[PDB]
Amino acid sequence: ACSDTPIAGLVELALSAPTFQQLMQRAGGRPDELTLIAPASARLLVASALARQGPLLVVTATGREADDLAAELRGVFGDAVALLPSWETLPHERLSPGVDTVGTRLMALRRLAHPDDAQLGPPLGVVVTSVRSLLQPMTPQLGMMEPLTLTVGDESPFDGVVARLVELAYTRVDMVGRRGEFAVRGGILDIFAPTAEHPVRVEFWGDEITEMRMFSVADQRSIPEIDIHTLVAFACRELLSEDVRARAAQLASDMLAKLAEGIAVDGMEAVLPVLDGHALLTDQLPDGTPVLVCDPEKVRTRAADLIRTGREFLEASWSVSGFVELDQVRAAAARTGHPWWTLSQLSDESAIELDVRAAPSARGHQRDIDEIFAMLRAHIATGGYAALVAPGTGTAHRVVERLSESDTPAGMLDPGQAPKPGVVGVLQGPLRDGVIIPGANLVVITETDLTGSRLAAKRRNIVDPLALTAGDLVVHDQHGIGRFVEMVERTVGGARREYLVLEYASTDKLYVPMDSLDQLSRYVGGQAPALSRLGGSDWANTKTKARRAVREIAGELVSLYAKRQASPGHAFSPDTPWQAELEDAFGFTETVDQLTAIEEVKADMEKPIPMDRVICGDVGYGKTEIAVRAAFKAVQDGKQVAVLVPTTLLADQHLQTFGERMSGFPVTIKGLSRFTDAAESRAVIDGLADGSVDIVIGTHRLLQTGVRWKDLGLVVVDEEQRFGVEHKEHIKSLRTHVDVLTMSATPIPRTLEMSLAGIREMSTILTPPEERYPVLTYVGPHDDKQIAAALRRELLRDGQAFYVHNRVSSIDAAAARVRELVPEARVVVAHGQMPEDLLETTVQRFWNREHDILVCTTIVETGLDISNANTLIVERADTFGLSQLHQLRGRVGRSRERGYAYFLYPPQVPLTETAYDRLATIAQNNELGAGMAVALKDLEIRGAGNVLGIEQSGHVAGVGFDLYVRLVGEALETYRDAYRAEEPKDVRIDLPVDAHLPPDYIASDRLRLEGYRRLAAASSDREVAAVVDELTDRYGALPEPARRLAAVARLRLLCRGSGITDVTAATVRLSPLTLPDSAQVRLKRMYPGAHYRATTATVQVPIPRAGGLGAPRIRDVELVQMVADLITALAGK
Repeated sequence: ACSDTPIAGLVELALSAPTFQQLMQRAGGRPDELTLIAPASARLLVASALARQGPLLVVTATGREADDLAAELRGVFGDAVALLPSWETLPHERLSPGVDTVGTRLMALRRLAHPDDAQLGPPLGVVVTSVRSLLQPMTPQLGMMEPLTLTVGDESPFDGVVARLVELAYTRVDMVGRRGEFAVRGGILDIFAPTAEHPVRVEFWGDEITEMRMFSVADQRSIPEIDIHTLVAFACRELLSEDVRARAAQLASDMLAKLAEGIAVDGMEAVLPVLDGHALLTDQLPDGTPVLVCDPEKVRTRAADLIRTGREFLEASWSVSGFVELDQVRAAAARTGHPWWTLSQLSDESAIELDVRAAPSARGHQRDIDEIFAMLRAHIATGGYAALVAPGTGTAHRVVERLSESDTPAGMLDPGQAPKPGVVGVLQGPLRDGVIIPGANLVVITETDLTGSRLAAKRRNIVDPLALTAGDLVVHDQHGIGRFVEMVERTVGGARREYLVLEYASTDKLYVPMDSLDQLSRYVGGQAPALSRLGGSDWANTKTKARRAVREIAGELVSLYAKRQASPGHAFSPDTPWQAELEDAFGFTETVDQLTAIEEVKADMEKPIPMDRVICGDVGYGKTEIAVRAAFKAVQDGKQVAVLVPTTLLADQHLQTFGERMSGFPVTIKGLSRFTDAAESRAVIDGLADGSVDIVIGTHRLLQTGVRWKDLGLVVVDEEQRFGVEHKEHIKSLRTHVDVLTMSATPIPRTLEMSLAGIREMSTILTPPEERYPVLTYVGPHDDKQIAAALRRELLRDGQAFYVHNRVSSIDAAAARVRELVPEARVVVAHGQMPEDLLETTVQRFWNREHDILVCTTIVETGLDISNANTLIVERADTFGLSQLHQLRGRVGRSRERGYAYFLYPPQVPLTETAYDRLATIAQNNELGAGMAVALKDLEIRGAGNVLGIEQSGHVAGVGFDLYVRLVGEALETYRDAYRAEEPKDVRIDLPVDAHLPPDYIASDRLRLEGYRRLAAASSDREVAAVVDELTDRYGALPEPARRLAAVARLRLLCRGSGITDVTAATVRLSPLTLPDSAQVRLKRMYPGAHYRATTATVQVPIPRAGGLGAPRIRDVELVQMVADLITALAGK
């Protein structure tokens, strides 16, 4: 059928087998009891047998066991089956669960009560969830809870719409950062529904909606690709009318107290039982629908585990139950008209055994696959039906190439059709493990049955709100270092003019206007105060003695461009036909903003010129995956590659990632780490020479002397910063003759990416925020239960955890202190003072699941990417700068597994409220906003710095980082334009005009400075008239006070384009721009009253009065276009 149900063709065939027919026949009368004993590898069509007959809810053991099944049902039943997301936090945990998890659940519950009302989607047929939602004492008023539907033609009032948003647990913010937020512009509304991949911008005209259009949180700009006209945004919590406020104060203290008030606080979810009506899920299911149960011996145990965690968390909350029993919840199934069906793979003669059996499973060794391809190569001979299922179309086509290579007929199938009678009609599908049904002579083998073991990047165009906290420190170009105090307004003459005040050392104040924000930036160099430059004539010396200092970095960085352009090299052939068969192992839809990272890195390879490209990203994987795509093209042209890493752990992480991905393609991928014994070295090195090792991945061992590649074609270096000094040069002597591919994690500002775009082509990738699942942050006193009670949670799903402790004198002692809390777990110490041999050993055990908890220091937590350690705990978070935390919890929640983060402070020693501003900031609007974003802007130190040369600590403290990397930029631009075979000064304008960003247009302060900056830095009207295209997209049509602000901006450009410094005034006078008698008299008829001086020009001009005798003045608008005309007339335009 429709391509969205690809696997339905294969399943409808298997279901035709009689073993399901009777199973469908027996489960056709809705028997109040049932018992089936079939292999667990076939949970999908067991439901797909009961599903279309009886619309049912299925229960999986874990959440992952629900998702893997929920896709196996969506692939056949399209969107008729919806996943019911299990929760994340325990009912009495102080962490509100994920907003997406809440809404995605609310969406499901309203589909139940209104399946025929397809206001959002088709009627639900099947539901999937773990037990943890089945035991949820849900307040039943959800399917009867109305969301806030909107439509373009609506008449909904402004202040009423927000009044329901704020009632639906929506957090007002400056700018929309995450799901569950919203902001109000002037008559324009920005909200973020939790069930959408993108937020929206519903535009109002009084009480009539003018427009609805999504927008990308990255740059907060809209997108025109998809136009929508209606929205549905369920609440973010499972509870807050005026009814419960009384039920809060009448009964942690501030929580219910603020709950009684209009102050919603985190952790409200722990007050659901107090605020009856324990309507279980069977009391929310539609009338007369059964419940399928998988692995009872698991869910039973799983039920107990969820139960004990409850009391384990309640008694943890008593530091200043949970789910109902399974049998009682079961007692309502046959009490509310709901059968109870059992599934199990354990042998049984009492129940109904199904004739379906398991399927083979090869792990890596192709020899076993020959014993599987032959099984395919024989069952089809007896007219048998068979088709290999795979997740990726590119891989599915490889199977056709791989089966025919093994002397076996094959062929890709149309999505939604059964396998052909005789051929292997390979079909893309999300099935996990193969299954064989003799009831139709049918055999299906998923690609996982060979791998045994089983998400893209994005480009950059972002914003920068000038968050300036009082007492901060900034660099002013023409003046020098400063100390920031406050943002002053001044209504002098009816017209506003906002300013910024800076404090100096001594002629002590300085109001920087809004036409000079491009000349300000933070200070990062000294990491400590320096001489606050006084307004005088010594700071300029510090500048002039710095421009000369950049020559070494000027000549060197521009030299590599000369050498690379001189030395030609192998231009790689275009994309091998095999390329678009590895790149499509995932059924996901590619993003035309992730392609541009490869086509950038590809075309650079495709030139005869070598490649000098750099990737600076935080994702860790999405850029790592880019390597395998490039390294695949290279060896396809017959040119072995080399991959460099600074940690032997990284050599193994990548090698497994490479091997798993490059499994099924003939490319040798041997590796060279420290723990690869020398008996394996001599096989690698020699294998490198004879052209057998197609791909080598190794530590600094690959740099030492006695190595040689047979015409190495591609070098990939990962996180150059960790590499040693003398190793950092042996790669500098390597970028000249081979297409190196540098990749780092230091975040680079958007200056370098364009400041040096001809020299070193750098690129910055970042996982788009609307696609990252945030980490549930907690901030509380240092309790020895809440830690341990949290530890066992992550430990339940066989995950690990980071327990950081900086002060190296206690970490050894504070290590065992953990074990007394959790002795059942495994803990290890790790820090920088550990020698080389011990550290990469202790860490390598960690990645191989020989341990459960890592007592690391702030360093080792960073630079360690673990696909399972989704739990962070931080003792004494009061001693940590705001930035490090953002790096710290970045390591948790990278994969699909949602991650937590526990920040702790001493028990009864009250922390400074300044530090309270720290730990509150990390709790509220974390990923971006006012506070934390100001930190990662200061992250330009390593970003702008360590990406090029290093921090010359003596030549920065006094100029600051931002001014350093900005200085070599034009210094390189001087060297760029130099070989071909001083810019004008600043202009000051003071006109009686209303040119300001009014607060009623831009409510916030920082969001107002960016527009002031983003417009005062534009270099051409094309750029000036461009920010307007952004402002109306974000805040609405420019009011007349702003149109003048745009007007004077162009007037500056025309003035600068004509050599003008001061245009001052009823006597409009301009700069010393001199005039010849040719035009010096041309002004007569043009403007009579004026006059001019040949030496000190200062062209004086009178103001025009319209009308007759009443003597007004020409309107503000009519003025600027006049001044923008006489300038054009003088020079001639």
